[PDB]
Amino acid sequence: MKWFNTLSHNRWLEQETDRIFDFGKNSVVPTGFGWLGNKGQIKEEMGTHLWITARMLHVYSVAAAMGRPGAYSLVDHGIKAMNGALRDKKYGGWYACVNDEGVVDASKQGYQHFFALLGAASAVTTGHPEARKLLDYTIEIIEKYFWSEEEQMCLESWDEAFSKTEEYRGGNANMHAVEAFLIVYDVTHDKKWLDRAIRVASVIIHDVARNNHYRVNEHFDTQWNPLPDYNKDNPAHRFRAFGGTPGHWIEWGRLMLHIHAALEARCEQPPAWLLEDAKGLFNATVRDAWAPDGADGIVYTVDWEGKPVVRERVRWPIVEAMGTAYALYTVTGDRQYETWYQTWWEYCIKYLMDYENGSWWQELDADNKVTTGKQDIYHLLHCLVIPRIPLAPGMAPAVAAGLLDINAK
Amino acid sequence: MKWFNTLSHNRWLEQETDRIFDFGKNSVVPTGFGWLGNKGQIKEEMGTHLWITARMLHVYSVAAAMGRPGAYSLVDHGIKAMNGALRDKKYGGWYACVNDEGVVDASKQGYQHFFALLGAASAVTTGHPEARKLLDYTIEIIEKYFWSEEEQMCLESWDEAFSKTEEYRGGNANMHAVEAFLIVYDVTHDKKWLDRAIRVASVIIHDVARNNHYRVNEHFDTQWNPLPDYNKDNPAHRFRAFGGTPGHWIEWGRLMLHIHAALEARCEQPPAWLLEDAKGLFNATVRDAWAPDGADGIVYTVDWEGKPVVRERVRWPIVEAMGTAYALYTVTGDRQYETWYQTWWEYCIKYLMDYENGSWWQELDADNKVTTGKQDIYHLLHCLVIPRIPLAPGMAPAVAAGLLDINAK
Amino acid sequence: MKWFNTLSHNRWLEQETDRIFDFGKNSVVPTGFGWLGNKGQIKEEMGTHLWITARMLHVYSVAAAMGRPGAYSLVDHGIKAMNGALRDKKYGGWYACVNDEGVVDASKQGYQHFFALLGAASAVTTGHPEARKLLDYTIEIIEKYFWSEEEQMCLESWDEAFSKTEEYRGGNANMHAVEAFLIVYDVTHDKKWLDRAIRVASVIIHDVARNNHYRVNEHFDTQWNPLPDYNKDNPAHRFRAFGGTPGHWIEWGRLMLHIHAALEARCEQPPAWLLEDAKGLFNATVRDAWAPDGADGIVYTVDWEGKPVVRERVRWPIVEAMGTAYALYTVTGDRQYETWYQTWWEYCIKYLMDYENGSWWQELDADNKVTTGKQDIYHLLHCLVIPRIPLAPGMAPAVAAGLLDINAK
Amino acid sequence: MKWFNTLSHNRWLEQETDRIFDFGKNSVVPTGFGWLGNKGQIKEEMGTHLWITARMLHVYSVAAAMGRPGAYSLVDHGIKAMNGALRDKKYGGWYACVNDEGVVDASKQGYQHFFALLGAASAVTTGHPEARKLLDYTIEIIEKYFWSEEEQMCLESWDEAFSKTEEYRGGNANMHAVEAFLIVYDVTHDKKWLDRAIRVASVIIHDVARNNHYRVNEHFDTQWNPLPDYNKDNPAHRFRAFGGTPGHWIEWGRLMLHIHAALEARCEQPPAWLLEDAKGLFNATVRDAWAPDGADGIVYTVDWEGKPVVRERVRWPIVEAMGTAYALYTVTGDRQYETWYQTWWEYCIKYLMDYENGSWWQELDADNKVTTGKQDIYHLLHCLVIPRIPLAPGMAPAVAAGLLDINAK
Amino acid sequence: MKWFNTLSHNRWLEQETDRIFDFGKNSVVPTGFGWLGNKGQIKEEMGTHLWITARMLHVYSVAAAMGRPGAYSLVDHGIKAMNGALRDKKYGGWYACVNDEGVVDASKQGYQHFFALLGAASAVTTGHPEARKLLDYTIEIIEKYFWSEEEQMCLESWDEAFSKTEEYRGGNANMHAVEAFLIVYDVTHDKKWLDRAIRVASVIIHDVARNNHYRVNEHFDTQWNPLPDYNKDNPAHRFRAFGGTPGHWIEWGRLMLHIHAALEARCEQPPAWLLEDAKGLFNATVRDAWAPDGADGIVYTVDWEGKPVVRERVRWPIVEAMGTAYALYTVTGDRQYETWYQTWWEYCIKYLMDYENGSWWQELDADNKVTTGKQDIYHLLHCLVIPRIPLAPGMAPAVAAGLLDINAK
Repeated sequence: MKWFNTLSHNRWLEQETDRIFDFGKNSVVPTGFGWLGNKGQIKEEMGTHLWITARMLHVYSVAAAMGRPGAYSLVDHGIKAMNGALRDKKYGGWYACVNDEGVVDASKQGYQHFFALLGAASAVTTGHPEARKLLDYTIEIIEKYFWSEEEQMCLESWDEAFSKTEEYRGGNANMHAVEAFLIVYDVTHDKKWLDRAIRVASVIIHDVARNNHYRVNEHFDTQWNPLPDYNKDNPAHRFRAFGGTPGHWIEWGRLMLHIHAALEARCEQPPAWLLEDAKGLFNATVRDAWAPDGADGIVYTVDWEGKPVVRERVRWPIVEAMGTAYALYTVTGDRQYETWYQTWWEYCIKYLMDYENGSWWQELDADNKVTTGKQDIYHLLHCLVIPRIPLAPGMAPAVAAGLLDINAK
Repeated sequence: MKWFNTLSHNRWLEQETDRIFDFGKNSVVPTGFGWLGNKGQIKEEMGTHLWITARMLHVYSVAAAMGRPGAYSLVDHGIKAMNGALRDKKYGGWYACVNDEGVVDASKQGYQHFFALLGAASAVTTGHPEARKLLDYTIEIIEKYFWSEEEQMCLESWDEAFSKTEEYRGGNANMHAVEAFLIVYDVTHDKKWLDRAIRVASVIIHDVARNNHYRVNEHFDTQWNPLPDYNKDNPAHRFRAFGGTPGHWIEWGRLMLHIHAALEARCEQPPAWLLEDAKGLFNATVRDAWAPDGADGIVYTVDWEGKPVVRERVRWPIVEAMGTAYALYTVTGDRQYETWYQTWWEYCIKYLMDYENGSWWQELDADNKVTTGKQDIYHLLHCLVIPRIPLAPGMAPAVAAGLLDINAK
Repeated sequence: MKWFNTLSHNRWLEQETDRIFDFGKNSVVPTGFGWLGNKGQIKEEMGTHLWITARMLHVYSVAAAMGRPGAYSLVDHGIKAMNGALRDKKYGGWYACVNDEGVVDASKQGYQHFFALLGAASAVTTGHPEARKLLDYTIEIIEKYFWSEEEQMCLESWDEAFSKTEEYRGGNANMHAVEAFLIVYDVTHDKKWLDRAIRVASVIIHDVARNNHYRVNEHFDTQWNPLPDYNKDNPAHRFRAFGGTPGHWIEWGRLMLHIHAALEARCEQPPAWLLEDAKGLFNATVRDAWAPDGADGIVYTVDWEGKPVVRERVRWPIVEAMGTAYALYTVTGDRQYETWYQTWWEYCIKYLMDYENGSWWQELDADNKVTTGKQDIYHLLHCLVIPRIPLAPGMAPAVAAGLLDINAK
Repeated sequence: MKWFNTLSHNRWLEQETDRIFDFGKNSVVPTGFGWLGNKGQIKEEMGTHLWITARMLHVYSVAAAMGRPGAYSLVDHGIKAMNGALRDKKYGGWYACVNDEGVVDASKQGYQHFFALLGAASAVTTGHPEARKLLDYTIEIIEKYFWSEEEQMCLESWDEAFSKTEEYRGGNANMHAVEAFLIVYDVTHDKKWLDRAIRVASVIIHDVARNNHYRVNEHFDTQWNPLPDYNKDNPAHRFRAFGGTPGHWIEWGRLMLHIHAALEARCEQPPAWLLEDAKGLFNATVRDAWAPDGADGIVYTVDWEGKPVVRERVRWPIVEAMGTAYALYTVTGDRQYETWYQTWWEYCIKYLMDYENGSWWQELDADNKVTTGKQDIYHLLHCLVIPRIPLAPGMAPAVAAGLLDINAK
Repeated sequence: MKWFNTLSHNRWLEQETDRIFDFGKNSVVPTGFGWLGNKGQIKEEMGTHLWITARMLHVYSVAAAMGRPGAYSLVDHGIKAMNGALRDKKYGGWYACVNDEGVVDASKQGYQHFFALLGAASAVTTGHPEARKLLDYTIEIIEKYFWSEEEQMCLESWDEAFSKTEEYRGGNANMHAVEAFLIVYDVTHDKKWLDRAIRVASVIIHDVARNNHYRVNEHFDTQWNPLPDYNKDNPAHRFRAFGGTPGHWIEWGRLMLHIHAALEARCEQPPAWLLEDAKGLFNATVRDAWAPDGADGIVYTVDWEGKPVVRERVRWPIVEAMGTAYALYTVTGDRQYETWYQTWWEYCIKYLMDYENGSWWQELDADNKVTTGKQDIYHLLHCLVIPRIPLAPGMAPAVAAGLLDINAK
């Protein structure tokens, strides 16, 4: 079967993309974007998280570019939210969480700020009068507290008043910085942002993952020395879980291809290691996490031997795997990648998609049974929109440039 | 943010267009098309109006051209209805309104007869075997009692037996004559109809509106002298309301652009005043009618000072403003026209579109809150289909010639 | 074997079209366009014919629309000539022939005035600021001296002062009137021009030719009674040759299809006889004129039993046949017409095309051997340009409309 | 640098193709196609060769499908030639060579009969009424004398009377049989022709060449035992030269991909070795024959250690190399193949193309200097037309199915 | 009459482009590219100029991206030249002129070094392995001797040893710097190059020309004080001619739009003055230099009152006018820019194109008659290639990105 670049498949994707945009509409709250439950209803107690608000701003910037009435207004709501109670106008940056009664979590977290940077860069492709203003501010905050000058890497987090940064370095914060850097690069054509992106990846993927059977090490100390046994005493705990999470490996793979595509787009040969490492990460993910325990699906975490630790099938990992499959196919033409893409779509519609209550299920059993909400729709664009556009420039910029389906027939 | 000429946006417009065709299918009644309420149910006390019946015939001629099974049948039903109880087999033309018991209103109104002309001209593009026959007849009636020889303008109304014509001349009847003449021109290529169209436009818009800050004067006496104070002592009355109706100003602009496009299509440099006046009318509309009273939306009427009189936001004015925004953009390429188009679509999906009960709401108060049917869908094609085809030839002809999305990517 | 609607074949045609445009550029003389000899050199002795000048005006309006620089400058030269020496400043119309000295032939030829009409209408598609004026002026004298209001047919010729019209009616003058009318109709949309075309064809073809085995009777008396034995005394004499000339039969066919397309372009069902008779004329042409004397080629004239009279293979007859073959194919879809088109192209490049001295040969003996200049290129566009555009609107209008290769893949 | 699938490069190719089609038009003689010299003149002493006549039949079948007037005529001339003098009315098959005086060479050569098969199969795509007949007749002769049912391979040659077949087997005869089998299969869909191509390829390439460092072994004995030292005492002594000729290795590669594409075209996964070996043959060609003696170019002959024997640069070897580079690129997506294609195109216009005297030079010395006709143009289509069409169906079938430039933008 | 974005017109441009590419192929010499004469022969006495070699390297990078074999070989020759004789191995940079015996002119001219930067940057789009190397090296020399860090403008020239810069500042050097910066920026995305372009243009155009009736002031002293009376004593002297040079005015306009396009390509709204000033420079060009002395054409120099000084008609000024006309049309949509483009194309084919001896004439007298070689083809790509691609990225980059005819139908 041939799906990639076929107008028939892409139309199915767009139709699913609309069902997804619709689901996100209800997250709208005075202070930003709320946390949606299993039936698309707001879960008041969760409040307004910075990362969710940043992601929604990003998601609706893409919907606005696709010509959907109402999306721009959500982009506008997101920009107002990023200029409201979420912003710490005394110390700078944004609180991790707030609600209609005040600040819930005042910490300043890197990954959530890089998501703010992404939302800002994507919002800019809509042409919204305040977008460029939000991005400029975000860049200042990022270059002041999250992009280490001496380390040339991303910091993890700080206390509310930016008095002390956490003595830890993580891969997820750096990966999403890579992600946001790509779009910032697209809306400024200032190579500094792409340089940082490749720098971060060379350190975490090219120097460490590559020497670890492509199993990405997530935890590091202040000197950026790996801490492989981090949380080994409690491997089941999900926060900064022990070992590697295949979901991130495969994400890192697509992002490097985006970097790969950007260099070529400006007639600059990409270092061969971008594609080599993307291939290895995809391979590592399939090797250790795909249907390794007697059932299909991608497990959540694996140890340093490649053996599954957290066997739950969280939604985003397989969603990202499809995005990467598409990315590798686009670069290599190797049809094996499309086979995986399709194999995973089969899985997704059979166990994840929820037409009854809306959107997709968030987490499943090791037997793929729904487990005892659905606060994200951001990852879904990576398997719904990404396979419809080129790897360069980034998604929002690509859809805004009108590159949707340009390679399909 | 680009929407115009993008297949992604146009796919959205078509999906909305189908939801609209669906909504109107219930209007079907023995004698023609009924009056649909807020839930899409027929309000039988309203009976069968000539204007509504004529409009539906027009709408479904476009639906048939778009390849929707069933549309042709409604077209067939319309043609037969225009040949039945609605037609005055004794004096000629059509009764303004009828029902099962008989004639509800026997007056012969110009604007409604011109819609009859539009409906017939649009039916002709479906190829229906009785369409040409219906057009020829409508033309006889029009050239006999509604297009004045000595005036070279259109009459307003006559009593049932055509013994006495009303001693009044209105812009609305003449505006729809222009609208109708354009399509008649497209299906006969007899310049006479385009000559008449530009003629009434030079009189009502180029000569009077143009020197009245582009605020169109609607009421005139038998000598075509404007009656600016018509209904001044009752500014609120809807029928022949005092002052100007921005919704009509904006309509006249698009129609004049259709004329402009018609002249270019046949290698004839269009008189520059067509574009100039279209710009002025559009500008006058945003100037006085858009968000003038502390809230968004296009007010209904304004005085000769540009001050709002009737502040309710009726659905069709902003709908037409969008069609015109498309027309001006298409001719001038000025992106500002697109921004207005988007501003208005954002407003429409937020306060006008009714996904719950169907179609769009009909009227909102000055605060954009619904007030209390939905008897029309004809205006909606001007913001759903028009943005997908060139300005020449007319809508039905263009869709029938297969020009849908001809310029999109 | 497929050629029609194939980009590859069409590219070949365009490339040959350019070779043809080039050749004609050398005919430029102060008073208009000269008579090119067998090597593209001007034959001063021939002077400046009205028909040659008007044809070139038409030819370069097409080249101009094709984006070839210099073409518009020739169009300009043509409009100045039509306003200079060739134009009778005392009686109106144009002298049949002139030169740097004075008027060589002062008679007012009907067919040359219709070529004047065609030339002006084609010039109008270029947008030249003086073309619309020349057309308007040409229409006046045409409706004044060549389009008989009482006959509803075209006259043959007048003396210089327009005091006496010839007591003769010919098919050639009327056919070119139809050719010119189509285009005039395309740039004005005055129904009458098409009605007139329809009327002329219905008399000369549907009434006479049809009842004459589809062999067109060329000569008539003032009351349109056919003179079948006109010049029977000198069958060889070419000026108003005896019998019928297949070349004209096939042209008529294509012109009726252009009328056919015109009618459908405005959503009108064309009377059946147009296609019927087109097919009849094409069948007769191949039946009596193709390879009827031991060698390939289309003979010049035939007697009323279909037997060849003047056997020389002149250039324009087979050129036209190819054009009509395309027209019939476009309407019927019958692949046999394409086989003929291909059969005739092979004959042409083998016997008519002259890459050596330029352009195409003008005439060959019954053995297809060259004999004795090359004063025309107008006909060549009917096998070179026509096959790349739809039948409606006319050639010049259709190319200026951007329809070149619209149906080719 | 991107060339493949770009309309700009393909336009250059077509324009160069036409120059080649033109050069070959002069080879026409009463008995078929003659031998053209360094200036496109016929070298009558060479007579009418079977292989030359068949190739031209094949070539102009492609030109005819490309819409070039005159091509079909040559195709017709070719078919009549295959039914004329060249055909042995007594014993069947075709003489190796004839001229106006009689049979110059009455031997029945295999490779020449396979070119006959090819020429007929390509002719079939033009739809010439006599083409199918010639193909069936050619098939009978092939299955009766050249396709060994017991050997499941192709014979080399027979005496005029088909009494004794040469006790020798060669790679070239079998390669061209594979070439012709591809097209015969495309116009018959008789599975056996493709099964035979695969069979032949699996022996000569997968069984032999593969175990010989991918250097094709050309000479075999009656039982197919390789004769590596065949004519080793007669090195440069042309006609069955000693060692391997890279040009052929590279042709085998392309033909195997054609087989590969054919299998996929009917939803059948092709044997892995087809592609693997094609890559192997390409590698060996560049490894041994490309720029191996101090200058650029592909040497004609090499020994079993990869050392150049005959160092002259013949034209076709590098031309085929370009065709295979494209083939390998279309299948693998590896840009390295396009780079080679480009470096070879650079070599060609610099040393082989002869715009001065026409077409391309035939052979150059080891310093790339012209030596001393131009009897062929058939090979050229492999670097001029092949890069514009997919690998399946074959060339002629593909151009006739209208696939020219289908994958280019 | 429309030509812009029509495949037919663009095919005519490409075909003429090839004629120009061919003419320059003979300028090849050992040390680079030579001076071509009125017959395309090398004027060996002129030697090998840096600017010429730099331009050619740039021109063939474009031809190479267009799929023309041979082009890449010239790009390679160009790069080896920039690394050979022309390069001053002792002091760095490149001599203004050399020949096979040695250095003819050891001076280091600014505008020529900026052409070096251009050629190098365009060379990078081919992917030539040594192109990036050349660009980097060129950037070093530019940032060290020609881009004043202190002035934020470009220097004019230095002595062979880079020990003293000329106490003069000029517009031409800084303009070609802007031209080169656009492309360097396209193949690096180092914001500074576009910022420098903006900077340079804001000084020379927005501050000076804008306040000088949009007449560009060429000459400045060391502190950038305008020297409007420079060479006023000998107005006819060609070197640093007195007054303004319209040709340059119009080039500046186009370059500013390339900047406009770049800014938008990265979702950034460009300063309004870029387009405002482009319109201004274009208007002034037409106002003062087009047909101001009794004959059509663009004069070479004009004084501070707009009166013509040097009336000779040089080739490049009008060539750039056509290029800018296209640019303004692409951004404004104003059809009047297309009329000028067409008006200028008619002039060109009539008086400048030389089909007889090749390429175009270099200069004409005030009556448009040829005077007295043809050492350039670089300017011609601006009226032949530019109108076939968007304004961003630059020409070499855009063609290599495969955007040729992207907007044409």
